[PDB]
Amino acid sequence: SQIVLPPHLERIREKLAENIHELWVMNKIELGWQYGPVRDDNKRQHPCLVEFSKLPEQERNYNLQMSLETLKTLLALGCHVGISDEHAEDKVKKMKLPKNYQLTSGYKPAPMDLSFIKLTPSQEAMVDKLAENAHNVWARDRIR
Ligand SMILES: Nc1ncnc2c1ncn2[C@@H]1O[C@H](COP(=O)(O)OP(=O)(O)OP(=O)(O)O)[C@@H](O)[C@H]1O
Repeated sequence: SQIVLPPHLERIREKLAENIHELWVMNKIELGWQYGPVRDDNKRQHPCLVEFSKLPEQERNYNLQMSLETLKTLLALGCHVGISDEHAEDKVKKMKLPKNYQLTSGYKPAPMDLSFIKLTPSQEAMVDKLAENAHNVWARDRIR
């Protein structure tokens, strides 16, 4: 909470929050899950697969806030803020997946394919630390 976002990282915060609900629904569709009227895992139907508005707005807001907390954790571990270029921010590419893996909504099936992006071990350990901190947050939630 003591960490405050710089305004530029803050545009990127809301924009990547939209990117995060996109990634969440895309993980949901990568799981090969089914969409239905009722929110039951046992009968294997959930209407939380298509877009953010189809979700409960409070659930989407909590998704946004946990993405915000995840990037605040990224800041807390002390990552130096870096940006490639302004074009890579104004215009992001839209990879197309086949129709089978195409989302029912109008969003791009994924931001861009994992082949061209190789993530360095410096941030690989960074993600591990994110994993421990998220596990600790869930654990204190269970303790509460
Ligand atoms: N799919 C979701 N992922 C994360 N948070 C969610 C999700 N759906 C609802 N929430 C929000 O999270 C809170 C409780 O749901 P949550 O998913 O955290 O619980 P859970 O999966 O039953 O497990 P735990 O209580 O251990 O977190 C509420 O504020 C709720 O609005």
